Amino acid sequence: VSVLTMFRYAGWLDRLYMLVGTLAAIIHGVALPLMMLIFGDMTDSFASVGNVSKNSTNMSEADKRAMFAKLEEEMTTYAYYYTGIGAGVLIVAYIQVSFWCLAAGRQIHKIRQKFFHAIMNQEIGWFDVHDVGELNTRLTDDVSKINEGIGDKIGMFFQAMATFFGGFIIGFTRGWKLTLVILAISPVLGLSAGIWAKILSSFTDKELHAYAKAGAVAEEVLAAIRTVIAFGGQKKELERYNNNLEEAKRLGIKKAITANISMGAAFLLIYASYALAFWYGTSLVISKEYSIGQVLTVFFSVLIGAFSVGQASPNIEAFANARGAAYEVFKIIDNKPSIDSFSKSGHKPDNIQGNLEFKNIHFSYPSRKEVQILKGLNLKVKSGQTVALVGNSGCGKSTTVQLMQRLYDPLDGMVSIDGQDIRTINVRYLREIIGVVSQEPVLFATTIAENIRYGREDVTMDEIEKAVKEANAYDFIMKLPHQFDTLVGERGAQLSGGQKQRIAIARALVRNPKILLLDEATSALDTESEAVVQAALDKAREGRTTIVIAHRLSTVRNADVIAGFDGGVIVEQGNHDELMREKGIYFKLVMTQTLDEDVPPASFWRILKLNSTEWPYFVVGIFCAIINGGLQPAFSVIFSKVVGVFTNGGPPETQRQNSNLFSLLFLILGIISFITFFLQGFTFGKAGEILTKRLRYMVFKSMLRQDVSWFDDPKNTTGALTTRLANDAAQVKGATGSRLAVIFQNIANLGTGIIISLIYGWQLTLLLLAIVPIIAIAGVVEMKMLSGQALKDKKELEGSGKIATEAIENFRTVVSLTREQKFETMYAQSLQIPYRNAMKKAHVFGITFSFTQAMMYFSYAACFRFGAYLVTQQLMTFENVLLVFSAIVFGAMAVGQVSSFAPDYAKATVSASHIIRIIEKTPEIDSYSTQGLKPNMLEGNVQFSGVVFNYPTRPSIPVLQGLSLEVKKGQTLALVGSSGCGKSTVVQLLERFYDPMAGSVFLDGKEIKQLNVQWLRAQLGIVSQEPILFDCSIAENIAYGDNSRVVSYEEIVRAAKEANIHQFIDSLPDKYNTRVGDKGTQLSGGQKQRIAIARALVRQPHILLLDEATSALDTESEKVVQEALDKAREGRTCIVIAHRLSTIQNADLIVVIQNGKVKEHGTHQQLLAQKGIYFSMVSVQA
Repeated sequence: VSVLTMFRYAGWLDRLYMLVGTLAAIIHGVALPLMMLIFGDMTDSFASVGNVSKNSTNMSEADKRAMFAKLEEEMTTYAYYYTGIGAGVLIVAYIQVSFWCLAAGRQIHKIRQKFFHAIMNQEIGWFDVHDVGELNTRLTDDVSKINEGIGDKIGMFFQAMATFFGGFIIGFTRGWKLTLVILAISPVLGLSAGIWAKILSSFTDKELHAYAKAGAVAEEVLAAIRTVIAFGGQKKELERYNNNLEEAKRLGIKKAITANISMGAAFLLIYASYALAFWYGTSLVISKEYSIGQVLTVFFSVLIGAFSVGQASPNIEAFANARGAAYEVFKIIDNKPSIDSFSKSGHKPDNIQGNLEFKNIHFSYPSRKEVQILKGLNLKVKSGQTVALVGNSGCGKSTTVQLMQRLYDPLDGMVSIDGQDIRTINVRYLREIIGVVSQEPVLFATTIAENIRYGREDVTMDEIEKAVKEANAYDFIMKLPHQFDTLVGERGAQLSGGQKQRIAIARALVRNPKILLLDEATSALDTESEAVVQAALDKAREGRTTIVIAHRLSTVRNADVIAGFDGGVIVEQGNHDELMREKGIYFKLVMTQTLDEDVPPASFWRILKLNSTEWPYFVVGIFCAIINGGLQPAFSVIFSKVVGVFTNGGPPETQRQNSNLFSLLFLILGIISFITFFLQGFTFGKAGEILTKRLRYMVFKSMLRQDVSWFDDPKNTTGALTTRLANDAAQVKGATGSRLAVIFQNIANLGTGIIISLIYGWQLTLLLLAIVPIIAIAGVVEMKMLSGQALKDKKELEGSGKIATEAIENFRTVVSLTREQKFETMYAQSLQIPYRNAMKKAHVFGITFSFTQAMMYFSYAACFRFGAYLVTQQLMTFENVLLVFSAIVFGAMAVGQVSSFAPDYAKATVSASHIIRIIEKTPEIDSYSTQGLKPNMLEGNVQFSGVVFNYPTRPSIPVLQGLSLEVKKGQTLALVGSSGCGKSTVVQLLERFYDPMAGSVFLDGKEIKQLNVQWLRAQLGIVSQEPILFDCSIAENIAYGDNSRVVSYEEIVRAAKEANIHQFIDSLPDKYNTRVGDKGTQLSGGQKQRIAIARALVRQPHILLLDEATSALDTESEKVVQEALDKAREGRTCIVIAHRLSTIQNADLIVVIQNGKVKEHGTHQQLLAQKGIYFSMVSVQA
């Protein structure tokens, strides 16, 4: 029902070809086991031939007769085999792909045209509800899924089952025993894969839990970067960040350890079962003689038949996820629930006029529970007149204008256009008789001529001319270049808003409506253009019956009748003078109103260079990958020898050889493969593991040892920094992971395959590699064209989608309604191009897959053809033919693994490129010397002379210009300024966060410019507005080690004693040992600040700095901190920039700073004697 038929709906001839393609899909899937049925038949005769060939040791020429005859007979069969299947698989392939396009093409185009139509046909509803953009976003993403759902995936789906159901048919008929054995190994292989999901999901969350700590430390620190710098607590965060990484790495290796155990064991159970299938498969031959090895190989193919089921599930998942998502929204997608608007029939008034009538209308907006904005209404406006409505709290008048256009059916009552109800008449016609001017105009992106043409489809520029000329819009447009053909670029913001609205009036003027609706058209506009547009409105009035709502009473003066609402409740009606006479609601208002990243530059091999530099030793891991590499072909070699000697060899000795090779297939793989895979995994695993440490180490420290506009004023963000730490280290981990993987398969194929390739007849080698690279490139060139079409497809619908998205985001198109079909008209022409392109890719995708399978039969052809014929012609052998199959599985593991790790090499390379350029850094200030920290430098007399400053934004109009100050030791230097900066900046420059553009600053008289960065920050009293508390023990919070300073219990006691935070310290559990409770969630600012104060006097700075410390606070908290602050200072130099001028009254030197320029400076009463900026500051303080 709703699930399937509509998903597939219509398509009369489409449905017919849909089955033809389906039909063609079956015989395609059927062909593959039939192709493998052939493999047994050729095996059978060749085996019978081999049995007599080893059986000779007497006659020779006899072996030259019959054995070659059968082979020649087989050569006769060979030709009809690849061809019979090849011509078959070629044709039906091109057919099954036409399903992917031709069926999908007409369906989607049918879906698109109705969907795009039904949306505009829902009318009011989208404004009533949902997302109106996020909605039309996902929905168009959903229709994209349909192409994946109704495409050849289904054709592929039937193909798989044909190999599945059709595959097992042949198996069971030719025996029921091997099936069961194969049926027995299915859950076991599913069991091992079950270990995987448990391991992956569990180990991911652990690592996530581990790096979360590393992430959390990086989280607050990078936010607290300004805090840590001043106090120089970097090296502690340094050590911790290494500690969390140490744990995150150990969970990493165990994941790798266990993973390799699973992946290793997973393949064991495959090869063991694979061996077990043969051992019981062989036993039915030697002592039994039922199978000649036909089905034995064929039952293996049933596993290949079983893998198609594994290939089937995604296609089902592709269909189902397409089905479910589409049909549920399909109910919304299609039809026209409508039934308040529609498009059609109804009554056409020819009366060419109508007195507007509103009668007892009770209405509510579709917000449901929201109260009725309008409860009852009575308004009747005579023809030719102009009625004015007004209000206060908002809307309720706007409702009356909205209902008149029948945009909302009233709950009770009726609105009568002319004498008749509005609900009888055709809506399309109604909209045309109603012009509407909204307060905020909108212009579609087109010429001004076209935006008017959107008002009425059939029109000529003469009417366009007369329209604007009467609307006085004909001035700015002429001066404007391109004239009427002038486009409106980048949506609607180009020109003056007043001109925009004026055009909208001209648009409504072409409409020549018999009703005119003005909603606050004059509102939200400059005073000058208002009078201009008003005149246009005035010239748009007097000729047409109208109703106007705005908040400008100047325009209401000339109205014939005014009606009060104030919330939508009707009260007064009549002429202006009559209203003012009442001195009512009207009169009352009148007098009252009188995050992305990744710059382009790449690595270019510097990766492995820096990697090996950071990778101290690992030659055992890769060498282990090599011995495992050459291990793979041995399997392909052993099995080749098994059936090889089984095919060519006599009845004697058959048991031992098969027995000997069977065990060999086990121990060479099962014993060794598990070892080497786990052996390498422990190596390259820990390799990537420790790389994750050193990198993130050498990054975060390279990040912390540099600030300088990467931190102070970056265009970046906290998330952007953390993101860098995550992806980069994770990617390069895969980069190295891709290295060993390739080298592993490299020797596995190139190295060993060649050795095997070398023992061929040298033509067989060439002929084989005349296939594999060609089919590889053929598979590659397909991938390019595939994405090439996919991208080109996305671009075409993009332009169509944008102009589509343009329409739905603009809901005002429905008030004119002229463009309803007109918009869908352009979309049709817009959608017409991908349609032909869909037809175009039908042929393109059709030929690609066809050619892909065309190389398949050609491969098996040349394999057995040349394996027969000339080789059959002279010295036909059991070898070199199965070695071809060996070279194939090497060609299969090459493309599969290499192309898989190809994009892994990509994102890593890019991510590595970022992390490399970042780690180069620009260390700037770390240690050096620059000064000797003289014993006479304690003092604290701070000099400022001719200091100018700007934070690193060049044309930012620097806040400091021509600034000079001075402060004596042991006294408070007060500071006060307007807002923002120059307050804060002064304190910042003393931290030497940024060296000023010009001038100099001195502390003992020594040059800060030439002073050591560290020691300058060794004595500082910095206290911010809202102090950031690191999550840790408050005791460890109270004491932040400046350099060597150990946590001192007796000291932090004095800290608490002075900071008056000892109150909380006295009581409460754990006392000093109390954690902040998840980012200090249990404490308020006053408490936090006391601790910050305690942090300051621990260091015992000779210089204290208070940046708006008491700015956020209240009541006793303000006084108790001030008590601490006052007691914190007066022993040493301090600078307070605080905005509290009531508590500044005790200060030694108060300084008035005007935007970089100190205006007045001196003691309070002295400045108080003066007048200027400062006295005003106190005057405004009240």
